[PDB]
Amino acid sequence: IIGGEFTTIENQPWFAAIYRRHRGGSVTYVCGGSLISPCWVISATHCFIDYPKKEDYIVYLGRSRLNSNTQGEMKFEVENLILHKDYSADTLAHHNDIALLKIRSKEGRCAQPSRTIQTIALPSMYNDPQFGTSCEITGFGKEQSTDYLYPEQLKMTVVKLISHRECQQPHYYGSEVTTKMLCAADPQWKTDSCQGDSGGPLVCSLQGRMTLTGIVSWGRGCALKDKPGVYTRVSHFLPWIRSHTK
Repeated sequence: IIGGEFTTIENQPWFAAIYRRHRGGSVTYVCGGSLISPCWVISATHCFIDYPKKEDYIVYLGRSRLNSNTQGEMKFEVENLILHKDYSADTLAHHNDIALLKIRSKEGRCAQPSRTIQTIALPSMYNDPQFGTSCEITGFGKEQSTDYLYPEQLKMTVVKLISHRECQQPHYYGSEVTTKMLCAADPQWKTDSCQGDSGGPLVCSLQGRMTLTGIVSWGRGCALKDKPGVYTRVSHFLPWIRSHTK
């Protein structure tokens, strides 16, 4: 997250921190995700496509920090890693950048709600906030494009939803952006998602309910003028989510 503010997991208790274990056994951060039901985390396919094997991954819930443990955190293996069969990648503009991880602990259990672990509601079909609405994004991604390290402390920021018509302008993203994607950015371009934020939540309050409107997907650099963050438009994938979570 470029700009924005530090946070703890209490302020985004559905945030899932996804890591991968290497041959060698080193564990490194991969991507963010969101808990949509006790057994299911939603994320982005591009996070996983290079390494599509479920044994490779570990999911934490209730975790506020990247490389240290948070009190009360839960650790999960990935029982099933479901990638969207219509995924594709452009130079960068991934289509259908959505993935599902069925989580279960070593003791064969799913998530147990607590002060630090909660689910996020899905939107109703094709029901998004109007353009200009302020929404929030959360992640452990870079704080500056030039950074080598990821922040040790979770971050969040606010971005405003951009209309498809605005985002499809050639000086924005042209044909790279589809109606199944959502653009969001700061009016000053001063804050944004960045590398390592992929798969994480874009959350909007829609009719008084906190809602998983988007999933961090792609962008041309970070916090650059005319170059918004791009998000998988969750309200366009409900049948896919519903079939695959059974």
